[PDB]
Amino acid sequence: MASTFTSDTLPADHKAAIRQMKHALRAQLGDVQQIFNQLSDDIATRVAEINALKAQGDAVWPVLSYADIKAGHVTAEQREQIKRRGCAVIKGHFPREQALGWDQSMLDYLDRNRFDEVYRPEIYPIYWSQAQMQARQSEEMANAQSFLNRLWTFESDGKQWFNPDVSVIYPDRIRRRPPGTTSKGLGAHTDSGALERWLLPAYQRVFANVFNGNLAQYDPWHAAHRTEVEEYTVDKCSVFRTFQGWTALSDMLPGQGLLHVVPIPEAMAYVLLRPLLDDVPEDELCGVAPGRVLPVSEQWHPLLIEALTSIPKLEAGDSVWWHCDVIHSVAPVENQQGWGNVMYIPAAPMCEKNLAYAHKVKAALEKGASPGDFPREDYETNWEGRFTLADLNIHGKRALGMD
Repeated sequence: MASTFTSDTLPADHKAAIRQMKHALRAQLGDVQQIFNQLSDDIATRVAEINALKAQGDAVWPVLSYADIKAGHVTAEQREQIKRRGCAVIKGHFPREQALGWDQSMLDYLDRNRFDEVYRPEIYPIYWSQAQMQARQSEEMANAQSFLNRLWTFESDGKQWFNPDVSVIYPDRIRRRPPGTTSKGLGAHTDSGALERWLLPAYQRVFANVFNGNLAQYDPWHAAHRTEVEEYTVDKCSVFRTFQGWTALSDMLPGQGLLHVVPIPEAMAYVLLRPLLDDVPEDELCGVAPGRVLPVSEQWHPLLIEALTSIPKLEAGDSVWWHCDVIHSVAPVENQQGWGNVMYIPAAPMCEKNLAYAHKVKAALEKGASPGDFPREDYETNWEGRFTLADLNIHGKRALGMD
């Protein structure tokens, strides 16, 4: 059924593959419209909960204290909330002064190496500052990643899909937005693949209960086969992330062009079935295109867009997280008040796929070169004060697949 249209790599004729995919899946579903209507009603109950919370001024994003994570005192109710909303805010993951200190440390590292001489939001092509790497291999980050990964069912049918207690080092850039920044923001979308979610054999397995109409049996927290997903290479993320996330390096004020998410992890089911309805052109996938993130819009997903929810006010040191299937955006802002500085650090549990990238990460770290999933700029190759292999602690070594 799936073999008639699936492909482990980018199909030579994606439109033809899409057409066959639609024919095959519509046949399997039988009455996709009825299934979609029921799914819409179920998702609507969640949207209602979200609107009720907003009306009460109550928090929508689950909020947990790092203190509880560290002490191992997060309640079952709290864990349940994260599984229901697909996201979380970890308060005081790092002391506020530590987070602010890291931001200043990176700036001093840039000055020391005359960045301005060798090089309105802006992403820095820097990956190996001591602040960035120490944060990544910190006990605090390790504890949070373990906690988050364990919300997933990673063991099923006598097989462990990933090690929740060790996450690979996924070097990313730091973003800094000073007061006065004006940005159009980013439209709602999801990562971890677009067209792949329909054509990759691995995703057909992951979403088997979505595409066969047995939605009641689809669990967004089931890990099976997600570790086998390989994003297409078009003209790009090489790791499996359970959660995307970032740590605040500055306080983040309400309404100042902030991250928003649709706190309904199962919303992806609606996204996957939408292109199968009767008002979609044969060759189209509601905006999806090779080489671009999967877009979510009012045009195609009105029910989902209504649920977009901003992160609450944050203090530097807090971290925010969202399930890999969660729809997210960044609201526009004009003459931003306060700062908007963040450090991207996800949760990517060790597995065959992530170990392969870990080896590449280790090599880049040794040279100070830009990581594989990023542009080849290699600014830090001759920089001083850089974090090196000699600075790795035991957690960092495991996170790099080292002995």
